[PDB]
Amino acid sequence: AQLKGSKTEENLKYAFAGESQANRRYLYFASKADVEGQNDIAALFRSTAEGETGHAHGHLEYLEAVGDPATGLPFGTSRQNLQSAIAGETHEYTDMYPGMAKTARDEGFEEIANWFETLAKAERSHANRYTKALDGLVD
Amino acid sequence: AQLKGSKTEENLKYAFAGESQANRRYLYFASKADVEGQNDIAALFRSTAEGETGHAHGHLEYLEAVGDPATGLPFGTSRQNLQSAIAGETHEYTDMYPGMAKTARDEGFEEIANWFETLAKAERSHANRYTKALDGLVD
Ligand SMILES: [Fe+3]
Ligand SMILES: [Fe+3]
Ligand SMILES: [Fe+3]
Ligand SMILES: [Fe+3]
Repeated sequence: AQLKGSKTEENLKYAFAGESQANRRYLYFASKADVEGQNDIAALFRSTAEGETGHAHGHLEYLEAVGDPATGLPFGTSRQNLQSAIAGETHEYTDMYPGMAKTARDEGFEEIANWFETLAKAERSHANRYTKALDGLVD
Repeated sequence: AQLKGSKTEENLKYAFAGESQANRRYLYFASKADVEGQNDIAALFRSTAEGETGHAHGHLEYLEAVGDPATGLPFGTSRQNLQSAIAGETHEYTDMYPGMAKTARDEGFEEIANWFETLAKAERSHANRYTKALDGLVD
């Protein structure tokens, strides 16, 4: 059985997305506990978040055989990782965030539209900086 | 204009998932660069990952108006955050990971199936620990 094209590949991608979101959510929850003074709860959310990091890393290790869950491109070496990062960032600043900004404007969410435009600009900066790093990579 | 039910709500949920995965991916790429000896590349992946943390944070702040992207439940206070964490974890250990392990075993991925069962047990641990924290919460 080959993993590529299987239902298990799809489950690995979905589980990777869920573990990734769980780490971000739990760190957000930790910050809210911090401000409240619930320092024991904050520490618990932070420790659980590290568990989700280990889970996500494991899912990615299996995905190395089929490709980056964000781009479909190969990953592993620093050259491949930079190539995939550039591809994904380029999609985000040429397509994803500008399109979301337009929709938010159209629906009347002007501040959220401005947020999406800020992020389009930020991802363009990330893409350009990775491209410079790839140009200088000695491997 | 109300965010709930809009295309912009869906876009924020999708962007939150993507930024969360970008941080996890970039930290994975940094760990590969670490081992290779590409320390400048590793530092760049880690710095960019902190950018993605800021983006995911901001997406979550807008989603507070409509609910946790993983559960639909309200979030903000420690009591709300713990209830949402418990709900998400309970689904992972009762439904998601056991179902993924079965599909993996059927398709002949025995190691991946065992991985999914390890994570079902881990998420049950997380769920029970959050339940005990919520029972002791003094707010
Ligand atoms: Fe997990
Ligand atoms: Fe970026
Ligand atoms: Fe970002
Ligand atoms: Fe968990």
